[PDB]
Amino acid sequence: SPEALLKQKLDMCSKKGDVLEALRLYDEARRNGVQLSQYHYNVLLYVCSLAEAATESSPNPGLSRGFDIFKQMIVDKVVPNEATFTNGARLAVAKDDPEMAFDMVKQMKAFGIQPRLRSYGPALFGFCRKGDADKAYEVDAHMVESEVVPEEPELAALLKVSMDTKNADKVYKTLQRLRDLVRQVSKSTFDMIEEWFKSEVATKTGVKKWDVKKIRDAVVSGGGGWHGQGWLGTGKWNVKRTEMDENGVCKCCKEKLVCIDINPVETETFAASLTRLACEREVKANFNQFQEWLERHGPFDAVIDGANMGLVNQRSFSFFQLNNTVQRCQQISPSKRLPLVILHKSRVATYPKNRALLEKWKNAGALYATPPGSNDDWYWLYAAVSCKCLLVTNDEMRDHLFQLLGNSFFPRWKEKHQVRISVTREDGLKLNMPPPYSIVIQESEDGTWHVPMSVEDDLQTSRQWLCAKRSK
Ligand SMILES: *C1=CC(=O)c2cccc(O)c2C1=O
Ligand SMILES: [Cl-]
Ligand SMILES: [Cl-]
Ligand SMILES: [Mn+2]
Ligand SMILES: [Zn+2]
Repeated sequence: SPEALLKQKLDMCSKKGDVLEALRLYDEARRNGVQLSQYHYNVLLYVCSLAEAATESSPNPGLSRGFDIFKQMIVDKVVPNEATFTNGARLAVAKDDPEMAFDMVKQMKAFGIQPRLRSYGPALFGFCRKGDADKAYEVDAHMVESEVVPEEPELAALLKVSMDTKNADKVYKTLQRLRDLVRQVSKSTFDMIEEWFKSEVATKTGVKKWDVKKIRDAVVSGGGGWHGQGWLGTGKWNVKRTEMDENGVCKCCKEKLVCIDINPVETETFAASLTRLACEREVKANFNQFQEWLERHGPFDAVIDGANMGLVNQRSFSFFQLNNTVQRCQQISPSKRLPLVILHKSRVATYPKNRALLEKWKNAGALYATPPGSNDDWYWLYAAVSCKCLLVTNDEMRDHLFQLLGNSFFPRWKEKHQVRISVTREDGLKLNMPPPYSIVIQESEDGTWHVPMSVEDDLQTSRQWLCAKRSK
């Protein structure tokens, strides 16, 4: 078959990086009357993206024809899959021309195609590299219109280009988007925010007088921890790297950070999504059987990830560590409820009194053994969300399938619900409880900023904050 042969030969072109041959096969296909499909185009886009951008000549046919191929693919009305967007972006990156990259996203839009975050990257990051804030903000407006939500790298580039063009309003807006969407910032973003607050433009942007009641109302309206009404105060910012004490009090300025509530409606929506996700990945009847069991049990004050409590910092499963955690959770329960222990059925062992205790927990309504083949993470997570209670795990809950849970609601929920264990020689096992404040960029009523750095494990490493406070 002619289409199957083209596929065969383009696959070989891809495997060898033979761009001049792929372009001859593409043309030969036009001359032969062979219709290209989604798959054919996706190989061509990949193959074309391997061509270099020409510094010492007019651009090479590889990238030049690649953009013509992308334009023809869209004109044919072939449906893009995830490899189309990825390969389209690789081409844009190779060309290193943000205007042409932005033209690709404009083309998609004009033919009713929803662009992906990675399609915008080459455009946004290209314009930001050139210091062209105006085009960067056009690309940003285009994303907002298309409902593609930026991540930290896009916001960081927007912040940097705003700083470069001395645009204090855009710096302010971008910092609010970082607060809203990212909460805690990477090292590179943290350093960039510090540079902003110490800069001349920051020193010279401000207001001496403002309506304290308009600030008050925006604080109530926003959910807490910010107001969004603009830079306040005047003069130089005193900018220090610092820490919060266990109560959320800044060690530099003594401001008490606030605790931001989670709207119960968001929690309901999240619980429904979690249930849907769990049923897609588990055997539906297994997960449903747990849901039915959970409805008949409780109440619970805590849910334990049994595997994690047994295994964290251990060379093999420690019944001691599991059992010590159960006991300690029961002790902090106001009515001494056993925590709900979630374990794999293969665990539920070798010492008779330990097996007897596991069976006693089960008989007390405080243990569920997840079935053969299951991923027990869905079970303890659904349990803690549904019971609105503490979740005891040292799992960071960020990688692999935890990415399916998103980066807005879930990190906020974790912060309020996750209990982690730590062990010392002097004291043994400790429960580390949720903080009494929210670890998020905060803007106070008087215009003081506290910016938290993102870290892997905030019990291992002491989290650095920026305190930016006007010196007058
Ligand atoms: C925010 C404030 C607070 O006082 C508190 C107390 C106990 C448990 C919490 O999660 C919180 C909180 O998130
Ligand atoms: Cl209660
Ligand atoms: Cl005993
Ligand atoms: Mn697990
Ligand atoms: Zn402070």
